[PDB]
Amino acid sequence: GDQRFGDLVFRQLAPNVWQHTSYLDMPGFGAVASNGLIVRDGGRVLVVDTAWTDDQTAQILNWIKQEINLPVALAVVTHAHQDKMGGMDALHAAGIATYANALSNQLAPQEGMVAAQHSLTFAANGWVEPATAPNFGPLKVFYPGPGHTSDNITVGIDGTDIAFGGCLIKDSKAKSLGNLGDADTEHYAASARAFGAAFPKASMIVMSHSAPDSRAAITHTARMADKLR
Ligand SMILES: O=c1cc(CP(=O)(O)O)c2cc3c(cc2o1)OCO3
Ligand SMILES: [Zn+2]
Ligand SMILES: [Zn+2]
Repeated sequence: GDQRFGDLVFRQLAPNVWQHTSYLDMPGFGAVASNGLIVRDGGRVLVVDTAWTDDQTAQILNWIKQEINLPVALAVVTHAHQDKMGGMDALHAAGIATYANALSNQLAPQEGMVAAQHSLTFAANGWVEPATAPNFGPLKVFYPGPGHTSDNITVGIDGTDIAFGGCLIKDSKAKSLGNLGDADTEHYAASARAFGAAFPKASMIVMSHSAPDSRAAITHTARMADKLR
């Protein structure tokens, strides 16, 4: 059940979880879809990733207003590329508290991104330091190691079977690992496996550029990344 809302697509994944999808014409690659998440936690809404642009991200907020009609308490963005952070200004214009890996905020200006307002830091084992992610409700934030980028982070949704790999994970039939321009090729495979081990009960793996898949997306992405070293 895809719902077309202007130029964006929304798909319900669970009673309190929806996937948002936006598109950007990349010259040389066609119109590239990017996915994020919208989660209702009681009387508030939590967002994972912006759309590619401010205008598209404002449209996500419009869809939330019409379809959920609860305040958006926070957004967390999963690395400093345009598909995930390109709409930061729209979140700030709306008064929404924003969070990203400290490293994503450090990298944002040179990537042409606007930094989030708050920085997440991570324990040695990858789990977010909880003091830096206050009021995250069911969102469980995990840094799996460098992969698609050095700053990529991932998010599980407690109380569901869903985990979000962002651009780290590709679907079980993907031919390649996509844009490796900022990737850590040596560590990618281990980081993909660490994501899987952090969320062992997640049977629905959501990712940036493909429809949700089974855990075969993780095993396949890791096996593909094995070839990178
Ligand atoms: O420089 C880039 C950056 C991105 C965004 P990201 O996905 O790496 O976060 C990008 C995305 C694409 C692509 C090429 C790309 O080139 O082709 C299919 O999707
Ligand atoms: Zn990226
Ligand atoms: Zn991507």
